Amino acid sequence: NDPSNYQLLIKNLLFSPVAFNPEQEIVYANHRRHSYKTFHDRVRQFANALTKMGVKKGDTVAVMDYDSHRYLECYFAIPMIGAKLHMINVRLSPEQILYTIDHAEDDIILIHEEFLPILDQIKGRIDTVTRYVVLRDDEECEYERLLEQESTEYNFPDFDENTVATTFYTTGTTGFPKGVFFTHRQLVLHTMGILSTIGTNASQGRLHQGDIYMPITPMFHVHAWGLPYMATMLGVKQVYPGKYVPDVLLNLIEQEKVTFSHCVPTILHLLLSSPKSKAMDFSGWKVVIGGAALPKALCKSALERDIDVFAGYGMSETGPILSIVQLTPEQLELDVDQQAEYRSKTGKKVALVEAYIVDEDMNKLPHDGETAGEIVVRAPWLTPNYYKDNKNSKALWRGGYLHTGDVAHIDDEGFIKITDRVKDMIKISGEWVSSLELEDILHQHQSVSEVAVIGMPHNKWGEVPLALVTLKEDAQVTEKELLGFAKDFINKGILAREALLLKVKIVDEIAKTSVGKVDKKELRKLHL
Amino acid sequence: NDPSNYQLLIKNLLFSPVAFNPEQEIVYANHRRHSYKTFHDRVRQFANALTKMGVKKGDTVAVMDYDSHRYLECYFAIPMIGAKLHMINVRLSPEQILYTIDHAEDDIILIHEEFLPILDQIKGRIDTVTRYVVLRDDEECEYERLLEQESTEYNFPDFDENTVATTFYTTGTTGFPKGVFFTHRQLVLHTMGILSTIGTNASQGRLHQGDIYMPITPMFHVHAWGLPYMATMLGVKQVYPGKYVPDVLLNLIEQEKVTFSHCVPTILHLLLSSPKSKAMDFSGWKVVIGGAALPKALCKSALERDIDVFAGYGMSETGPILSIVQLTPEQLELDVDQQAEYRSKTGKKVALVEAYIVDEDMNKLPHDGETAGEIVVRAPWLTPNYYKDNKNSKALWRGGYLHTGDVAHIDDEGFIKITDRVKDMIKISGEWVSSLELEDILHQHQSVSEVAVIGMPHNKWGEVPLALVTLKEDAQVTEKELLGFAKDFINKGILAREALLLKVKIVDEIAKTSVGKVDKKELRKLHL
Amino acid sequence: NDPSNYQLLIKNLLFSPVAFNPEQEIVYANHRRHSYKTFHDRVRQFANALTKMGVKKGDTVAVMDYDSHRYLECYFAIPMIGAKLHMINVRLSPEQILYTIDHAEDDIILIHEEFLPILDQIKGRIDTVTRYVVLRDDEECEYERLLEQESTEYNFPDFDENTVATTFYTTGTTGFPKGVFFTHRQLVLHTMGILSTIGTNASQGRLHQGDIYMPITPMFHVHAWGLPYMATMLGVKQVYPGKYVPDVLLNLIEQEKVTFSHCVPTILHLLLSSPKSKAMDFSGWKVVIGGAALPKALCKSALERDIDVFAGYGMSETGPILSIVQLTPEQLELDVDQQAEYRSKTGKKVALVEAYIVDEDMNKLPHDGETAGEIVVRAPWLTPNYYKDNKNSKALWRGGYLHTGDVAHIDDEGFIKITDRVKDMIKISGEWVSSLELEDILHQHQSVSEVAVIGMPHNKWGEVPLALVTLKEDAQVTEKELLGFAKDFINKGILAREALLLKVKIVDEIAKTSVGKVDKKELRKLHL
Ligand SMILES: CCCCCCCC/C=C\CCCCCCCC(=O)O
Ligand SMILES: CCCCCCCC/C=C\CCCCCCCC(=O)O
Ligand SMILES: CCCCCCCC/C=C\CCCCCCCC(=O)O
Repeated sequence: NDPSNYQLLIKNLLFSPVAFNPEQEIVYANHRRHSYKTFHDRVRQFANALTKMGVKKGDTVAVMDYDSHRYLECYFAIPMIGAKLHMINVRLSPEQILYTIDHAEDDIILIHEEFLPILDQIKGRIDTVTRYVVLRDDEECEYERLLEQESTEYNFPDFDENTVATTFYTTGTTGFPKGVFFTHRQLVLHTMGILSTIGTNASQGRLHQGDIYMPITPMFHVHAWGLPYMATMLGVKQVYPGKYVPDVLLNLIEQEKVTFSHCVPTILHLLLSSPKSKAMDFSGWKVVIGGAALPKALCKSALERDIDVFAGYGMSETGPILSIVQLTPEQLELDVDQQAEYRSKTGKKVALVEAYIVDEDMNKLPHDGETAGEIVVRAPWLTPNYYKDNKNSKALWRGGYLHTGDVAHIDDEGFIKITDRVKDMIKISGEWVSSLELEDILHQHQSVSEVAVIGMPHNKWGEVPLALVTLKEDAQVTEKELLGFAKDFINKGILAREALLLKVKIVDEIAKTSVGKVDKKELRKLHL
Repeated sequence: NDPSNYQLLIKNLLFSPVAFNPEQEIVYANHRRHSYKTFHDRVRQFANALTKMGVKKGDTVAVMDYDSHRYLECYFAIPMIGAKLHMINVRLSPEQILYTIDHAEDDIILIHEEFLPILDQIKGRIDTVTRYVVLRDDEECEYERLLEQESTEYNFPDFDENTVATTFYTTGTTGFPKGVFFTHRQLVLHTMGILSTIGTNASQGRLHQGDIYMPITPMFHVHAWGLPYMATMLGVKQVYPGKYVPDVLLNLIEQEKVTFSHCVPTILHLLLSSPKSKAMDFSGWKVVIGGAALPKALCKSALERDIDVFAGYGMSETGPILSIVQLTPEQLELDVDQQAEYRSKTGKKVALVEAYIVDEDMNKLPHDGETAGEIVVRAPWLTPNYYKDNKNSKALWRGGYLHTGDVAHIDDEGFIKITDRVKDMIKISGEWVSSLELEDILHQHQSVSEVAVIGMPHNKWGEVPLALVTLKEDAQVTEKELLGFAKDFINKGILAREALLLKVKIVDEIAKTSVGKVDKKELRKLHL
Repeated sequence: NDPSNYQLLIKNLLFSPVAFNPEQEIVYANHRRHSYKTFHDRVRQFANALTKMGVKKGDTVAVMDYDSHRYLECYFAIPMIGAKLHMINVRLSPEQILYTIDHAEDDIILIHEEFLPILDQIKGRIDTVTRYVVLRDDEECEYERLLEQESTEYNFPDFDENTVATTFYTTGTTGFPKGVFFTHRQLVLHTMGILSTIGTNASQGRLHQGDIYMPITPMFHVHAWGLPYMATMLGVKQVYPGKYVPDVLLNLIEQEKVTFSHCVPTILHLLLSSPKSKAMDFSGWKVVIGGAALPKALCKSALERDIDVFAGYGMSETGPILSIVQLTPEQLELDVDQQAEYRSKTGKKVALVEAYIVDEDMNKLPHDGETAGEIVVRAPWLTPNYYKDNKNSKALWRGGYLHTGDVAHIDDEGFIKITDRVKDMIKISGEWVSSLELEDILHQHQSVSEVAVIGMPHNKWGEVPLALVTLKEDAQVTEKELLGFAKDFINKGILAREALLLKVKIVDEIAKTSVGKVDKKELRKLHL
């Protein structure tokens, strides 16, 4: 190694941070508190313990627990040693978890006690794993016992910045989960690009060195949006809640004085509706809602409590952060409604992101605010391919750009608004129509609980619209009324307003995926 | 090139910035104003004009003018084409300028009209340069004429991120100027590391997207501390003053509402003493004084006008930025005096900087706040060596660290305070004493104008102190009185307070370098 | 390519065979007959059809049907083009079939009509396959239609002999099926090594150029033991039965005068028990029983009909053929019983096979006829590793030898007799005992239908024996009687004859794998 040749490694985020206070605190909710000095000591102890277990440079260590100090220590100790960190989506079915464990070829597994029953259905079909480390919360944690017998001194190696650091296996539509991976250089660049793009905001949505961080994202998904790295680089106080409960998170916010966090719309809705929330001070909090498509009504309800709500976009192949809503001081003067419409957009692209919209032939459509197409991006922190995949990898990076899979339009100003998914487009004859805009119109009815819209083939206009609706409790309206409910609107293309092809049907129960996302593929299977 | 393999290039700072407003302004003081859209068009036009002139990838283009929009366009167009940008220190002697021109082997030269007389002494000894482009301010600029006949469309090439981008030839003690160079990757990393480290400040010293930038640094020195790149990445309004005049800078500050700038202590003293400054509002301005050793009295005088003054450290081999003073909100409550003492320090190291202090054997002395040693650093933006140099390059990177040449001590908190230079240490017997702390003590006298302290060899205690002083107008005190003036103090090592070895001498005139820095090498030559 | 440098390719088996008669016949049972000239023409036509479909050198084509002329044409046309041939085990569960299809990344799929329902559960989760070719038997086959429109001329390419030719995904104990692959060189060497080792037999078990071949092995398992290649190299008449039915195979044997075949003990038992078999002439037939552990009583019953029965050993990682029973003329004089005992052995190793037996430390135990150990082999036709596997691949080739997984002893003469599996050994205290020898002893009882023996942990003697038995119809004997039934025998180690640790249990139904092999892993799960 040439000392004059600098490698961008994860250890430089921890030992060469923006700020470091040895008496700043790390809090595991109502369980444990220590300082940054103790946190560094524990990272070195964990490196020693891993080295004793026989974890070499190329090895893979799989982690399975909640949000805690242990996960934060794994986010650092494992990559610095040179090993790979495999975050396991504990919400997948045990068959898919077994598939990802086999595909990644883990050597050690750190599994929380509460997830032991899952392992009891899978353990007989695992070959690569040689050690199971059972994580507990009170006193009998094997992780704590392993730490306790190791020294707080360790000389972290210097290797190439292109060595892989993390993998986490997103599940999309392929049939088997696809493994995405990142390197030390990519994570370091992601932390500094996002800190530079949104830490430099004028006044509204900025993360600074006086914030108190607390994740409300599962932290095995996408590195928790890269936020633990950014928060530890800034040397801010961090609070970890463990298992998400709406009324324990509210207590943590009130008592630890959390100012910055991030979640998905469902958790935000659960928090704002909780009985204790009504008697709480929220006007210091800056939640980031980047899970999926922040609704405007939820944004309006969160704005009336004086919460800095804004949306972001990421994809789990992309770092994930690609775009963030940032409001100019001219826009910070509008009323709630216009602000709600601005804050719920996909947002403008962050530093070092290209973000074009193309058609099926990669033609780079104009940014006029109306024309829709699929977003293709280039960024310093994208996965080159899928792990152990060839054809899907080629379909991902087709034409020299990473294909996101979302259909959106971009304003002249730069604001992006995702309209639909590429696979959910209705190919009626010779035009493309979003199926998302139809679902919410049916959702506006007083006797519908959930709407899923798919497309059935039809000889002359190709695949046409078809709506599957589940009615509410003690509500019974025939499909004829529902057909006329949507016909009341105007301003649609093709035949008048697209009326005679709806063919709405009433469904007792709608198939959902393991996580809870509506499964529009098997819906096509059982309806076709 | 692999599209999935991202290269960190300068064109990504311009076309993938943090923010971009096409109607944001670039102002050349009282001469010209255009917008960011026009600025991008002019960058493409300049790329076209350079391509027509025959500037290939490896070529070098030398620039010689003041701070203007033209220099900002050269900071971008030349590196993107692939060529090298050579900034010429217009304050060196024409012999040294000729040496640097010959050493760099420039092909084109862009020289301002006012610097033409300098060229008239040098032009007969230049072989490599084939074109001279004369820059003017009113209407007959050849740069403007070259731009006017070129199209605003250009496809900038994609090359390796390790291609050299800039060189500027620092002059130290070697005898000939030494050429330092940086690459695209290093400049991109410098812009994002500094933006992340000081844009994320809580409240005090932060550069954000609502600032108005105006350099007061020569902009050929060290890339103007990297600040034009950071300011154009943030998409802020920029004001360029041209030739520094104290009362034109004040008018620019008042009228364009500048909030962020950077200079050296002499310019700040000249501004604060100007008659028009007294009737001006300064409480929105955040000058950064990182030239050399911000005095505490100047800091105190600037703090009473409510100016956010803070210091930084750089070296012209180092990017340059290495450390910045950043105050915690606990420290933003002290009175002026304690704040003056905090703001005039060298400061804490920025993100991704290592910054140890070692002895002559590279032993990494402790950080106790008292022990002094030479600072050695590792950072992503340091020159690997000197251009076309071998032995000096080896002396620079000795022991795997870049040697700065400054002697400082570091607190436990992290604050650095530079005490002296390595070459100016007095090697009295077996201990090292700073010669800087003695000079200011003599400066406190009422009849001394300037003090320079060097060291004469002496058999038993080695090199010993020796002070050369120039008296004021109509002041005549013999060296005996001056010897007793310093003896009044206490708390020094060695023989009592170091009294019998001063041997102060009175000098009519003190030799100064070309820029204006006291020349302690020839002072030794004429006194030894 | 150097013409003087010979590459061992599969096309040389077809175009440079031992013998070639253009009027020799290929028979698809009661469906089709053509000659070897037509067969060569059809191979060239299929090469043309595959080239039109866009199958390049690296592509994979997956085949799913019965034993037919189409499978024989796929055994040649696909490898010669350079593509990979993926044989799909149609007897696995559709989940495992989907896993193997995804893992192999097939481009085309040739699937028989009868296997279409299986595809109906899997098709929605397949991404790589772009064409489905439906095979039928009467007139509407898409394979026949694709052939009919292509020319019978094709120039087969010359490539490296180390290019992969076939893959078929064995399923063992890992939890997911493991993919094994072979090259052109390995298949050519396998065909010539086996032809040289058993074609040169003195009189008994020899395949010569006057035989009539007919497979009774699924032909997707292990290349049908490499026998179609050997039979087409010799240019003999070949009969393909399609779907195995006991009374259609007997008709084929009687009418086409088949002399050489190969099956597994179950099919041989089904044939010898069929009502039509009793009135048939069998004294020209040379079935090879190499499926799993030819029983001695079945061998004795097949010997009384004057059938040349002998056993072979293979493993699906090994070519497969490793050993064959070959009788010297001295041994061809013993009565049925001694001949039955000789013919049911694993046999002596074939040409170019090493075949040691080692212990757990790879110590190469002696060949005394009593000492047992695991067989480790070296041969020219073994898979280097598992496809896309690292740790299992290392466990397979541990110590420089391929580990078979079987425990056997070898006589001084050279005869091998497999006693058990490595994973099924009972680790009673400090000795290893085969669990297979116990099962047949219990099977000798008049009121037991099937016995499975596993091992339960026990503190002082480690894992101990445990027998699970299912009783016959209208038979009810308690476990106490069964315990005494086995105690009647003698000559066993450890405690007397291993009596007090049996702990036999009665089970209503025993878990079986997908193919029909007893699942001793889940039996441990539900009993432990
Ligand atoms: C101050 C900067 C810190 C905040 C950065 C913004 C947080 C990122 C929010 C938007 C990106 C959304 C990422 C999640 C999408 C992937 C889906 C998932 O893994 O759950
Ligand atoms: C918001 C960040 C922008 C401000 C960054 C701080 C500016 C840098 C000031 C301290 C570094 C001093 C660099 C000059 C030292 C080299 C000497 C020279 O070339 O003149
Ligand atoms: C004249 C030589 C032709 C006969 C060669 C002998 C045939 C091979 C018989 C013994 C090998 C058994 C191979 C099957 C074991 C693998 C299991 C399977 O795939 O079904």
